[PDB]
Amino acid sequence: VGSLNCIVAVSQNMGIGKNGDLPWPPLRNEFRYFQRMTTTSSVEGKQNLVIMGKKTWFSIPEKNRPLKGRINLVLSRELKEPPQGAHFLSRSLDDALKLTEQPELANKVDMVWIVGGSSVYKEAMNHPGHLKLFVTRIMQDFESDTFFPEIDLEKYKLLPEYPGVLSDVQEEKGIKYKFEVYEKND
Ligand SMILES: NC(=O)C1=CN([C@@H]2O[C@H](COP(=O)(O)OP(=O)(O)OC[C@H]3O[C@@H](n4cnc5c(N)ncnc54)[C@H](OP(=O)(O)O)[C@@H]3O)[C@@H](O)[C@H]2O)C=CC1
Ligand SMILES: Nc1nc(=O)c2nc(CNc3ccc(C(=O)N[C@@H](CCC(=O)O)C(=O)O)cc3)cnc2[nH]1
Repeated sequence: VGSLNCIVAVSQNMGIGKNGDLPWPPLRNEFRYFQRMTTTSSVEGKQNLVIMGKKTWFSIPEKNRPLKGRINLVLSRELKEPPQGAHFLSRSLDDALKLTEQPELANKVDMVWIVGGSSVYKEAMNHPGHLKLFVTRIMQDFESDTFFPEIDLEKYKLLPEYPGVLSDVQEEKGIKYKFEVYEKND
């Protein structure tokens, strides 16, 4: 795997979760952006892979699991087999990426997307080589119990724009937010 993508939405106080759900009310177009970015592949015969922690898996509504049109891989040190509805299970991020080149998946995966939680983001963001971070900045404070790790500008550049990503401030349900893309190459 020559590149990884992370995607996250974060409040001004760096919050990503509260009580097993999001800290803010549902933002429909923001969710549609997460869906569009994690699902879209123009490579015939392949699908994207989403990698997530166990708590993040159980935070997805049951009727929406597995995330449609994507190969769903959960990370856990405890489980014997993937949680019901998931496609694959790995004991670490390293193992997950290695699984993509075994026969079952060799001819099958396009882009890899890391979708949380905190521990999964931290490790991915230090992983060697090319990595993009798609960060939605929710422009308000929200009470939270789960937080996004700091972005090290020694390694990451904020890109001025990005094809297919809106540049202007967005608003839904009276809450302002903006889409950012960060990149590192080494
Ligand atoms: N705003 C946003 O963009 C997002 C928000 N969320 C929110 O964040 C919260 C969930 O995140 P969080 O609490 O961080 O939990 P995680 O999703 O990271 O899940 C924790 C569990 O996942 C497993 N796990 C995590 N990392 C690894 C690893 N490297 N190797 C093996 N297993 C691993 C472990 O399971 P085990 O104990 O079985 O070993 C661990 O106990 C929820 O509130 C959710 O709604 C989540 C993602 C993004
Ligand atoms: N940018 C961004 N926003 C998020 O809300 C977000 N959430 C998570 C973790 N939580 C979740 C919770 C629910 C679904 C979910 O049901 N997604 C469906 C439907 C999206 C929709 O309702 O339109 C999907 O098909 O992707 C995904 C991730 C990870 N990265 C994110 N990244």
